[PDB]
Amino acid sequence: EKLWVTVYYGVPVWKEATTTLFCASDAKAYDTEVHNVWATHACVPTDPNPQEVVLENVTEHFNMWKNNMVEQMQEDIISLWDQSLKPCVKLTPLCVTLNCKDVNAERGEIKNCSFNITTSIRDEVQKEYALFYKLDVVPIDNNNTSYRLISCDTSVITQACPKISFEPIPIHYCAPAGFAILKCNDKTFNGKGPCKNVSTVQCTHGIRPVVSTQLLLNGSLAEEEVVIRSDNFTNNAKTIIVQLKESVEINCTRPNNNTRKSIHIGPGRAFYTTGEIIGDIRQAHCNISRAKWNDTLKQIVIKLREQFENKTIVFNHSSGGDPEIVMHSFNCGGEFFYCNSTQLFNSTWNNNNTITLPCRIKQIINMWQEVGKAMYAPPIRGQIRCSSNITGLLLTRDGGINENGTEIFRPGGGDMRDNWRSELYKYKVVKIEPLGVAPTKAKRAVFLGFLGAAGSTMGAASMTLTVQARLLLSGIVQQQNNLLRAIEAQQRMLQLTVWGIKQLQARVLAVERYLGDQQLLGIWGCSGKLICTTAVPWNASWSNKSLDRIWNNMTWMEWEREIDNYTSEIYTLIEESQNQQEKNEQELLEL
Amino acid sequence: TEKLWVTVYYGVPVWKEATTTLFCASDAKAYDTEVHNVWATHACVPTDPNPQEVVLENVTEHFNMWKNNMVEQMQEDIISLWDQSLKPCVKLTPLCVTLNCKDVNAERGEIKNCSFNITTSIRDEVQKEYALFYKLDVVPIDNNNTSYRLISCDTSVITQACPKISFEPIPIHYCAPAGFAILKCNDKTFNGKGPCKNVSTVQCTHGIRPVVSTQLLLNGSLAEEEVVIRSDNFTNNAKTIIVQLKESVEINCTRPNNNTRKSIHIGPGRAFYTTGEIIGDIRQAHCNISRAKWNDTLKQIVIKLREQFENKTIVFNHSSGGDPEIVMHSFNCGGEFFYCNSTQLFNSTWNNNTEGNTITLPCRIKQIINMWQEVGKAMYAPPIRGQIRCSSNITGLLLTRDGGINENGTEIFRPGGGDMRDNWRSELYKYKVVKIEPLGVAPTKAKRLGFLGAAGSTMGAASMTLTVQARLLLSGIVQQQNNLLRAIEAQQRMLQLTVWGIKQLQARVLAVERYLGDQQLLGIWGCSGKLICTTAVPWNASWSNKSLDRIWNNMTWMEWEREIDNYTSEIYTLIEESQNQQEKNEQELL
Amino acid sequence: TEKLWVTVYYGVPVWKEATTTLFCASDAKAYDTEVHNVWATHACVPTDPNPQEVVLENVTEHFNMWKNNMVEQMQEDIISLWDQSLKPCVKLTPLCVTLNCKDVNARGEIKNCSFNITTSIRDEVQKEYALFYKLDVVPIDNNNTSYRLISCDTSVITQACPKISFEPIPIHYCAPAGFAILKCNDKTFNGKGPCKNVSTVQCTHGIRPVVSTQLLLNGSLAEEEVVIRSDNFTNNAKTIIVQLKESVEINCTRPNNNTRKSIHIGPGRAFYTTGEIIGDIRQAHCNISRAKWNDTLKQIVIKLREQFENKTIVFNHSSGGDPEIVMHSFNCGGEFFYCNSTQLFNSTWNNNTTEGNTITLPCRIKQIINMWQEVGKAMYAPPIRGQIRCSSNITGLLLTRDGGINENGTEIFRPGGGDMRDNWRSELYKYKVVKIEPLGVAPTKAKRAVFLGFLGAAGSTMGAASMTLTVQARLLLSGIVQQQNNLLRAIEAQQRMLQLTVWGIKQLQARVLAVERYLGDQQLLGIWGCSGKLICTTAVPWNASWSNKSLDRIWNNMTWMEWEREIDNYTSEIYTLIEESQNQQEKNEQELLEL
Ligand SMILES: *[C@@H]1O[C@H](CO)[C@@H](O[C@@H]2O[C@H](CO)[C@@H](O[C@@H]3O[C@H](CO[C@H]4O[C@H](CO)[C@@H](O)[C@H](O[C@H]5O[C@H](CO)[C@@H](O)[C@H](O)[C@@H]5O)[C@@H]4O)[C@@H](O)[C@H](O[C@H]4O[C@H](CO)[C@@H](O)[C@H](O)[C@@H]4O[C@H]4O[C@H](CO)[C@@H](O)[C@H](O)[C@@H]4O)[C@@H]3O)[C@H](O)[C@H]2NC(C)=O)[C@H](O)[C@H]1NC(C)=O
Ligand SMILES: *[C@@H]1O[C@H](CO)[C@@H](O[C@@H]2O[C@H](CO)[C@@H](O[C@@H]3O[C@H](CO[C@H]4O[C@H](CO)[C@@H](O)[C@H](O[C@H]5O[C@H](CO)[C@@H](O)[C@H](O)[C@@H]5O)[C@@H]4O)[C@@H](O)[C@H](O[C@H]4O[C@H](CO)[C@@H](O)[C@H](O)[C@@H]4O[C@H]4O[C@H](CO)[C@@H](O)[C@H](O)[C@@H]4O)[C@@H]3O)[C@H](O)[C@H]2NC(C)=O)[C@H](O)[C@H]1NC(C)=O
Ligand SMILES: *[C@@H]1O[C@H](CO)[C@@H](O[C@@H]2O[C@H](CO)[C@@H](O[C@@H]3O[C@H](CO)[C@@H](O)[C@H](O[C@H]4O[C@H](CO)[C@@H](O)[C@H](O)[C@@H]4O)[C@@H]3O)[C@H](O)[C@H]2NC(C)=O)[C@H](O)[C@H]1NC(C)=O
Ligand SMILES: *[C@@H]1O[C@H](CO)[C@@H](O[C@@H]2O[C@H](CO)[C@@H](O[C@@H]3O[C@H](CO)[C@@H](O)[C@H](O)[C@@H]3O)[C@H](O)[C@H]2NC(C)=O)[C@H](O)[C@H]1NC(C)=O
Ligand SMILES: *[C@@H]1O[C@H](CO)[C@@H](O)[C@H](O)[C@H]1NC(C)=O
Repeated sequence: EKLWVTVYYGVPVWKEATTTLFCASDAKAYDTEVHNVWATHACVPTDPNPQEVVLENVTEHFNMWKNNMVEQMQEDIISLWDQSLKPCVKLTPLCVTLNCKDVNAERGEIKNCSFNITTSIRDEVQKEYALFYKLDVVPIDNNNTSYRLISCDTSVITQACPKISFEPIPIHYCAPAGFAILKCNDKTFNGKGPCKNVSTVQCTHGIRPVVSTQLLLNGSLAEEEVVIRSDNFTNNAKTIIVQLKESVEINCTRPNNNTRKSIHIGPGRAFYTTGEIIGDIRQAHCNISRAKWNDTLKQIVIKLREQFENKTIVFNHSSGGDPEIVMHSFNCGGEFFYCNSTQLFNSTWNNNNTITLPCRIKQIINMWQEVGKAMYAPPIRGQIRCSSNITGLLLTRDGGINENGTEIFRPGGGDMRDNWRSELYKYKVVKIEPLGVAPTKAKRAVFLGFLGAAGSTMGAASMTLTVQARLLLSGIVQQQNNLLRAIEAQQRMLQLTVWGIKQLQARVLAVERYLGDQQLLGIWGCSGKLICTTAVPWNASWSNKSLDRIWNNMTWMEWEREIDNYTSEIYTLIEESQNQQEKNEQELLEL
Repeated sequence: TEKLWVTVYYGVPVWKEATTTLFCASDAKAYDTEVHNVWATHACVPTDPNPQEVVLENVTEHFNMWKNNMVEQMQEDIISLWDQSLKPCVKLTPLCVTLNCKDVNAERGEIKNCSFNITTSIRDEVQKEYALFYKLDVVPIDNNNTSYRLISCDTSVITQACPKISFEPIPIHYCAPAGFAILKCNDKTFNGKGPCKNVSTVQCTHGIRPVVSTQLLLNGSLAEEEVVIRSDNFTNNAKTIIVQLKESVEINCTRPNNNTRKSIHIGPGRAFYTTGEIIGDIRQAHCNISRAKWNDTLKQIVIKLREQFENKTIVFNHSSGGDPEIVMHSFNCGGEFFYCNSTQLFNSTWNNNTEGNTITLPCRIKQIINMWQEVGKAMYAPPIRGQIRCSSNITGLLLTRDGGINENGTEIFRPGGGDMRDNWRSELYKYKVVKIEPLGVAPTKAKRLGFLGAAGSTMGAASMTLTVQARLLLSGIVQQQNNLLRAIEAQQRMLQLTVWGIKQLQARVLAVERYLGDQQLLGIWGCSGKLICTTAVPWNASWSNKSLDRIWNNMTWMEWEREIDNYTSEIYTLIEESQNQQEKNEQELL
Repeated sequence: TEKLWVTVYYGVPVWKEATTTLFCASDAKAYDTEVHNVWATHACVPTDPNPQEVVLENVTEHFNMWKNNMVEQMQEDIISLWDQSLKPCVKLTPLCVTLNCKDVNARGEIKNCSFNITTSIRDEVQKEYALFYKLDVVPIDNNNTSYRLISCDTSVITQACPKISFEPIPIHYCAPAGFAILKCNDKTFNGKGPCKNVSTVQCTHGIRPVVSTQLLLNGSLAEEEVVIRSDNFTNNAKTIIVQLKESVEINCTRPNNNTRKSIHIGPGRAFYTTGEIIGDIRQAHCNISRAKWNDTLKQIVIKLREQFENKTIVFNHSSGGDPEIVMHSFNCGGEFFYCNSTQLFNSTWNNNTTEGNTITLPCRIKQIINMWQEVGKAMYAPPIRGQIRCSSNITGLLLTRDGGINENGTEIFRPGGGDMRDNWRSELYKYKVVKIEPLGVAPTKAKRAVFLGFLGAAGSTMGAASMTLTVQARLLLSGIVQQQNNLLRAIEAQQRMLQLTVWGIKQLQARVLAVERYLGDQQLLGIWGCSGKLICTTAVPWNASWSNKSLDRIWNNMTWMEWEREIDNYTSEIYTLIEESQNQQEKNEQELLEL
């Protein structure tokens, strides 16, 4: 009596579950045949216009220190770095200990090395030219006698092939199908709480995979009041991600003209060393307009003193250790950079223009968690400049307690992983099922978004939304990205690239759960009607979920998304009752 | 009308041989966070919940099961899965090095040092090492030139084994992609090819424990209540017959000495592991076995020898020389290989009238193996610190009939060695892959309980039971199929390994196209469920002319397509055109 | 007669030109399976013998020769097939060392050599007995008796795995379901023209995936006279080709007995060179009768006249360079040939404006070949012991223009070589690929026994083409398992080494592009609501602004291929505006259903 069971195929309630993302690009504005080691010649053309609807009443917590998109792309970029390294040739025989003298200049930085090597198998020997500097050469047995690479005693070094470019491209991570992506718009979300002003979106936004440490550049601005985030403070063994509103923009350059000379080793082997030099050489200085840097720190200390009992807070430079960890390591214009940040944190303040960062460049790049493999870049000819907006910092607080009640800050840096978190804090993946379970007691203006929040009604419009979200679940051209008819004719690409793993992965996923819904409904009730009541039977013998309809007319689908996790037996027993009700009727017309 | 009103039928135990590829199935019992230190398996990534299967006991039927398709798939899979491990593993780059080998205190021919005089790959320095070595690993000249070198150097390259990985088996379960079935013969008293009397079916296999075994069958499965040997060609002396055992035979083996481990640096990412040093006692590894049980057991087996095949005399000569592997008994346990001179087992001779202490065997260890069908593949193992004690159940013996003259001695059964192919044949001896076409056609005379159910009777309603079979296919949540809940999540992050999931996605993508491939005919015929889909076609008796009785109760439906469903294919087209010329007349004229 | 509802159609046999991944077919694997080594170079699925090819001699649209699709896509295929077989083979790396060579005497083509070789660990051989041809060495100096490998600047070091042979297998390309291959039963129109008699074909006829220079082997024939294929600025300067009307054939010789000596190199590697020669050597030579050459070559003049009025002709020899297209290039016997055509084109024809009836060819062979489109990696070819006799048919040649004015009333046709692309671009000329858009839109009709195949109603009778739609479904885009799953489950699963060849990854790509289409078309049929039927009518008045045509022109004699280009402009309109009008009655339908 009263049936108490309906599937309600039109219900927008989610499951907090990871999946595999879907990759995308926007190379339709560029189409450069140089392949841009991230972009790898144009993933898929982006959408012309994405859509969002604010979902005002949902207030879900998002621990951004538990987001799987952090770790999932963490393997992806390394693998993208791993793949595009692989075909290009490696410096295996070039590991010989070498003599090396400095250049005529400063302070004896640049060093011209000479060395024997049997490059070819044609038995070659010659004192070959090689130009370096003191950041890649370790000395052996004395400061002045012997010289060798700081790596290749242990690691593996490889010359990346010069054709591809180190220019980060604004991409879109995007979800394949069915399951979607959430967005936190209200400000001051420190990363451990709930958030408000929440909308959803299919592809994220223009994400830029930048890699430099000790600062954050070309990231977002969040043009409001300043906010700073960290997983923890009292656990002082954590780190602080700083975010900044005011777009500080810093220009940097290489102060000299350079050429490209190659060492022709053997088959397919043309080692590109530092060719030559014309002019004088500087330390590639960076000027900041310090009055902004004098300014914006005073913004920070106000929004930090409050979090630690209006108490003394100061800045000290970081300690010793590793060049990737304490030095401002930097990459723009393709070529890498190190910069001494001591002129920025010599600043201890407690409440009442031009600059020179003597910078360095770095060629061979080790891993960040291993000792195994190391990547090498060729020198780029001529001069180069780079100017970019800088937004947000990376800071830690030292754990030792002093006898003043003050806090020493030393700048964080040394991880790939949390660098991407700053672009991901607004976002959360969620898994979508249109499935539902809700008893019926009743008779037996457009929202594009995937939520309507008024779960007190099933039926005023809460049925009508996923009707429109079913229109997502089938799409060909410009609705669904993958089933776009033009690119499928275009895509005769091999799958051995990380693309062809990730590309069809989404497509085989998209089809199967589309059929997975389709089978599981079709054996149990066809979707010709959205509400499945052929007097499908009542459940109050073991459901017993004590409620009446008018309090279901004032509720959310909150308990409704946690009835049949305790009682999924109810879901299964309607299947056999579907099986039991059909096994008597059809064979009755048979015999 | 008694005119043949054709009608489709969805749900019928239609069989055919097929050659498909399968998924794995196991438990998180011995998981312990090793899908990488385990073996090739990756701990068998998907999950077997529960062997909820139902067998069938209706009919006897010919199957000739010794000619199957699982066996050669397993030959490709495991060797590939062996390749999967060693591909990130390093390569021994100095191979045919000088190796000044000697050892102090002359048991002789024991473990020796060999003193590398090598150059590293990075620098240009020449250095000296110590390295412990068995006798079975080197090849000298003249016994005093110290010309010992690694045996498989001139064959091919030799790798190390990425020493963090173990070597135990795990009982796995081959599960077919659904829409299929797996058949098995368990009516007792049965051997090899020919018919059986049991139509018992399963969805997944039992716990195959795939150890690559030598001469004896090692903790696989025991036989039935009676010792039986499987059916082969008893002529031709080249079928290498194998007999199972009713009882189990138990043997434990152990190296008495304990050993340490060193690490020798070679080059970039090349720290090579060898035996460090030995503590005190240097006794050889032996293997003891109660001969009184062994004296008993062979008495049983020669009874089944003479009576089933030539009852006169039998001489167990040992196998003669040749292969270093086929002669001795190369046992694996503890993640460790060792060979065994089993000559102290077959010095027996048997007759009928004149018939009716725990022997120990000296075994010995080799550090190098080789591919058996190929010269191109060779492997190491890391020396395991300390001591290893592990036992084993013996489950069967591999036999070879020889001889050209017999009046002196009628039977020469030398202990047969393996091919590596037959070890699966020892365990896949009763299985067969069967595709199902659930659709089928037969006349109607009206126009317009287990997993297979009755292979003999009529279908009152048992087709409907075949539908829940046919629609579990991509449930996604329902736990019998593969449950697709942890089964999705275990692979969706790590499909990038591409050794086992490439089966699984191909298992996926085959399952869906057999779904739609069965749907497309249903979609075109407009049946779309309803399980019977009556039409109105008067069909000629050009094919079958029998009365309404015997077509309908006296005969079955597996035989039905064999007996007169012949050069048809056009019967499909006849019901195809009928519906279109119906609906066009129904819609744009009526 | 003015209800004028639109009607959905599924299976109107239309097509558009597209690009698609390919899919093999070779049922000769079931015929002969000698070894799995040519099959390692050429692994393929077996299909149904006796397919159904249906002739539709009404539609005669233009066939884009010289811009055709498949010439591109298979070209990059075969390089990867050659790359796939080469990668696990060894790389003869340290043999770039200089080679002290002496002359074997009993010309001076073949030469014995000796050099230093460092092995695996430690052994040094003084005089390795290495035997070499003339045309694989370079003098470091002219008076120097030391010689070096020619292309050893780059990766010459690859040598083939010697258990593998190199013999062509009749292969057939297939597109997956939803697609079709076309073929021109019109008798030898031109290069680039619309031809009348055409047909459908699922998978093409036998192809020998071979390579040749100024020559074509085992191709097709002309049922008519000799025909040619060309284009516009070919008449300015670009290579044209030759298709002879009937096959002439040569039988081309071997030297003698050969011996396959192995040379130890290192750990997992062993180089193979010619050990020993039994007897004295005759050069390899081909036999061909000049009378067969004489009779056909005047027909070439008849064709050069059927083009350039009746002007006379001179065949000077090809060029003064390019050692790869100055001679011939065969692969039979697992061996690469070169034959000087100097003795062949001592020809010039009559001004119409006999000794030794058979002719021999002084020929040579090289052990080392090299790719051309990129300077780089190169293959060594192993010696073949025994006898290397060979014979094949000649069916075609390739020719240049030689633009210019010298005598002002003559022309030179020095024979054309070419790239690798032309050899297929020759014999793929009848063939082109289309897709199917089986969804159809045409307005309603006012009124409320012979076999055809794939496109059997698409030729003509377009109102009557509305009958029999499902033959355009059942096997054509339905029946995914037709040759994609039917007979391949064993043998192309039986030992595919490393499980991912170039064919299977296409085949993986093949099966999904079927169902992505098939679900995706069903997706729209999901959205369109009229699903579970074949045709259906919605409730929207077709405005005459789309087509003010009289209804008899539609349902009797106007082609669906030009019907669609008339509706083409308003396609994105109807697709949107009718499903929302469907959604307009649907949002009232739940208002009728729920409320
Ligand atoms: C964070 O984001 C910021 C913001 O995007 C990045 O900073 C940008 O970095 C990009 C590249 O990294 C800069 O674009 C490059 O600028 C080069 C310098 O151009 C200036 O000088 C030239 C000559 O004096 C002027 O003509 C330029 O004026 C033009 O560009 C400006 C800026 O858009 C326009 O406003 C003007 O109207 C002009 O259109 C600039 O004043 C520039 O050389 C370079 O262009 C070459 O490279 C591109 C591909 O990169 C080629 O397609 C193109 O053909 C050029 O190639 C020629 O020159 C090179 C030079 O070596 C030769 O090698 C070639 O052979 C060929 O001759 C490109 O436009 C951009 O200016 C800069 N902007 C700012 C505000 O910083 C940061 O890099 C980024 N960092 C991180 C960590 O994310
Ligand atoms: C255009 O198309 C046509 C057809 O469409 C092509 O014609 C083909 O041309 C090739 C090349 O000539 C032929 O294949 C090769 O033939 C070689 C000659 O074989 C004959 O001589 C040898 C030596 O005396 C005999 O042994 C042969 O007889 C044996 O084989 C035939 C046929 O199988 C049987 O009937 C006999 O009973 C014998 O069994 C012939 O008389 C031949 O040497 C060569 O063969 C080997 O390679 C395969 C693996 O690839 C081995 O399995 C096989 O056993 C042979 O291997 C031996 O020889 C090699 C040589 O080095 C050694 O390395 C091995 O270790 C082993 O000792 C191959 O068969 C082909 O027959 C012919 N087909 C037709 C229909 O004419 C044109 O080539 C083609 N042209 C172009 C440009 O594409
Ligand atoms: C141009 O298209 C037309 C169709 O529009 C096409 O016509 C077909 O031509 C062939 C060849 O003349 C005909 O086929 C013959 O049919 C008879 C039976 O009626 C068979 O006996 C013949 O078989 C013999 O000859 C075959 C070789 O042609 C042998 O293979 C065979 O073993 C037998 O010896 C043969 O099949 C066919 O009937 C006509 N079709 C019609 C409609 O008339 C013509 O082929 C097309 N031309 C091009 C170049 O494709
Ligand atoms: C190929 O296409 C042609 C035309 O595209 C088809 O021929 C046409 O067939 C129709 C139907 O048979 C003919 O209409 C009838 O013609 C007869 C003869 O005059 C007449 O008596 C009838 O009253 C009716 O009008 C039509 O005339 C004819 N036209 C032409 C140009 O042939 C042909 O059937 C198609 N065949 C194949 C194999 O594709
Ligand atoms: C310039 O370099 C040369 C050669 O190394 C050296 O002898 C000389 O002292 C240098 N001079 C200056 C001004 O640095």
